[PDB]
Amino acid sequence: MLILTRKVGESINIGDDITITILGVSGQQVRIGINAPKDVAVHREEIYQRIQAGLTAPD
Amino acid sequence: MLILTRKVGESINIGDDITITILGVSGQQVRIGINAPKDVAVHREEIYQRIQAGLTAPD
Amino acid sequence: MLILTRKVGESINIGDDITITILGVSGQQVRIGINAPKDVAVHREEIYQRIQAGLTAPD
Amino acid sequence: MLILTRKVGESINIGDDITITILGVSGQQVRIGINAPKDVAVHREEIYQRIQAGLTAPD
Amino acid sequence: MLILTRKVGESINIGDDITITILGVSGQQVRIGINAPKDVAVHREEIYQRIQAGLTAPD
Amino acid sequence: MLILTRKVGESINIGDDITITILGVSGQQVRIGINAPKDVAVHREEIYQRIQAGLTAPD
RNA sequence: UGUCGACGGAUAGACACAGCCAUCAAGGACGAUGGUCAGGACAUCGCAGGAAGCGAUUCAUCAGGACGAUGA
Repeated sequence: MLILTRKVGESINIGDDITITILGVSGQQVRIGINAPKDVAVHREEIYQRIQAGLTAPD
Repeated sequence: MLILTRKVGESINIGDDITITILGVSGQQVRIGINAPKDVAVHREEIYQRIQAGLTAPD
Repeated sequence: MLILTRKVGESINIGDDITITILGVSGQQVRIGINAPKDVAVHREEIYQRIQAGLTAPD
Repeated sequence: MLILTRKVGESINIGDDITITILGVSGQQVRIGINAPKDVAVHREEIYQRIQAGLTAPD
Repeated sequence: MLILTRKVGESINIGDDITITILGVSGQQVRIGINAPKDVAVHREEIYQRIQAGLTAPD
Repeated sequence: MLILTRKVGESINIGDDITITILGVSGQQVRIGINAPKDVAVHREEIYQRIQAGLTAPD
C-alpha cells in the first residue's frame, strides 16, 4: 500500500486518467474530490459493498 | 469532479483495482493510503508531471 | 449578488441616489435603514409581491 | 429614510428591478446581499467616495 | 461565557468562594456538587425561577 | 453541600448572576458551560491553586 | 464564535482559540521528521454524488420613507 501525506489543495494522480484533490478538512472529516472518467466507477466503501452485493450490470 | 466527506479511517473505491483510505489528519495535513496494483502508476502531481514527460523513476 | 459585510452603524450606497445603513441587530433580527427618493419604492420581499400584483395603472 | 427589521435569511426589494437580502450576522457584523442590474452601482460608503471621485473601478 | 471539559472527580472554582466538583457520570445523567457561601443562593434552573422573579426579599 | 444529578442540556444556577449548563458527556469527560460576568473570576481548580498561592494577581 | 478585509456584483471571502501546527518523501510502507500544551468561546457533526456538491437560529412582534415603535 502506497501512503502519501497531502495538505489542503494538493493532488494525487492514478494511471493516466484519474486525478484526486483534497479540497479541505473540517475536523475529523476530510473533503476529497475525485476526477475520474465515467468509464470507471467511483464510490465510497460504505456503498461499494452494496454495489457488489449482487446488483448493477456489467460493462 | 465527484466530492465526498470521509471521516478518518473510512475508505473509497475507484474502478475494480483501486482503493483509497484516509488514515488521518495532522492539522492541515492528511495522511492517505493508496491500494492499487503496481499495474497502475500512483504519484502526486509534482511527481506525475515528470513521468509522462518521457521517462520513469530516475534511478 | 454582491455581498458586503457591515458592522452595526456603518453605511452602504446604491446608484447615486440611495444610501443603506445597518442600524443594529437584536436577536436574529436586523434593523436596516433605506434612504432613497420616493421616485423608487422600498419594501420587504413579502410586501414587494403586492407591488407586483397589479398597479399597472394609477388611481 | 425608511427603517425596518428583517430576520437573518429574509428578503427585501428596492424600485422594480433590485432585490436585497440579509444573508446573516457574524458578531457585530451583518452579511448583506445586494442584487441589482449592472445598470446601477453598489458599494460601501468608504468605497463610494472613490467612484464619486470621477471613475468606476479603473484599469 | 466559558466552556470547560472536566472528567469525573475533578473540580472548578468560581469567584473567590464557590467550588464545583464533577462527582461522576450515570449515562446521560451527571452527578454534580456545588459548594458556596451562605452569602449566595444555589439551585437547579427549575427552582431558580422562584428566586430572581422579584422574590427572595418580601415586603 | 449542594448535590445534584443533572441530565445533558439542562442548567443550574448560583447567586443571581451565574448560570451553569451541562453541555454533555464524552466517556469520563464532561463538557460544561459557565456563564458569569467578568466581575467574577473562573478557572478549573488546578489553575485556581496557582492564583490562591497568596497573590490573586500574576507576578 | 468573534474579528478582519473586499470598488467585491460573488447567498461571496480572509483571520484567530478549548489539540495545535510545519517540513521531507517518483514513496507501493497504514513512510519518515520536528516543536508546542486550557479559556471568558456551547466546534465540530450529519446527508449524499460524477457536482472543487449540500445542511447545521441564546429573544421577539407590529409595520413604514421615520436611524420607526413596543414588549413577554
